[PDB]
Amino acid sequence: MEMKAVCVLKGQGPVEGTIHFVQKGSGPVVVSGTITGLTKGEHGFHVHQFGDNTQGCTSAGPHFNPLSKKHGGPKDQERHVGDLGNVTAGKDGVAIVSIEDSLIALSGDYSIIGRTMVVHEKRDDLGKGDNEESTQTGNAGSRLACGVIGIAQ
Amino acid sequence: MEMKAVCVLKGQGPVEGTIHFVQKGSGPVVVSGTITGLTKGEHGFHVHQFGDNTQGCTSAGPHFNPLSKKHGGPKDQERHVGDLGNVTAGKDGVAIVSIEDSLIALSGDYSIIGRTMVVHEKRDDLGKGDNEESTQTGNAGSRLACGVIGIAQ
Ligand SMILES: [Cu+2]
Ligand SMILES: [Cu+2]
Ligand SMILES: [Zn+2]
Ligand SMILES: [Zn+2]
Repeated sequence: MEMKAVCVLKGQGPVEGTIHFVQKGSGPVVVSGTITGLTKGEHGFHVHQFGDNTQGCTSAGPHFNPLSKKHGGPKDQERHVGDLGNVTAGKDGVAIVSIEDSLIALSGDYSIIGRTMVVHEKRDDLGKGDNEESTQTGNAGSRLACGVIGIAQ
Repeated sequence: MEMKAVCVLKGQGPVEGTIHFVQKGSGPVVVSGTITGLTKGEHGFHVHQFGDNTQGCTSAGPHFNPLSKKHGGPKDQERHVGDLGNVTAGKDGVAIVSIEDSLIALSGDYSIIGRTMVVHEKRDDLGKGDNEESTQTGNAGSRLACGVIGIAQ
């Protein structure tokens, strides 16, 4: 019934964090946790396809996209399953993560278990930037920290 | 039909490694990769229940054991699903991992995706030691390095 997961974000720089996930049956996934070391403002935050840290965050591949859609914000019909929009860091570099999402899951075809969470250098423009890169990544830029999403007690 | 997984092992000390997994249909899981920084000799090697690195390797919990059995070697009827026996390092501290196992899986109820691989301080006694500890851990001792098992391309 109740499924839990966890993700420790690490990178080459100062950004680090711990993300928690909970899903009750086929309900929304509730995403919580804290990221530190960020620049003030909005940072893209997505599930990427592969739980592969062999080349740091690069080997996580693109956004998780089992329905073969273009990039959007989490409220858009046209989005990747992994598209969880932006987290916001305050003056102190701390982002408090508080997201509910209906497309990701912790079981079945939409499961993010064994995939990667990434937090980016720049704001995700939610697919509205009017260049091709917007339709793939939201122009969120480099991957500051990432972690493989694991099963939690 | 074909599933691939990967696991990057890290710890507090010098031990590191990369583990690859492949499962074609309901063939066995073929486990490969390299572990470095080990003392010469045998080191226990298991799937632990939780993909939780919030407290290093400690938070991975016990050996993955959905059938509530006693610890064993991979050839024993009585084993944990996660029991993959020992890997061996020579004088260079390098273990070349080469294992085939039919109880672990990369999908379904016995999936190890999102769980943790651990490499240990000591030899796994394969549950043959005459004490309670053998029946839980194989007397494999401390957890030198671990990582969350992720979905690979
Ligand atoms: Cu991303
Ligand atoms: Cu172990
Ligand atoms: Zn996207
Ligand atoms: Zn065991």
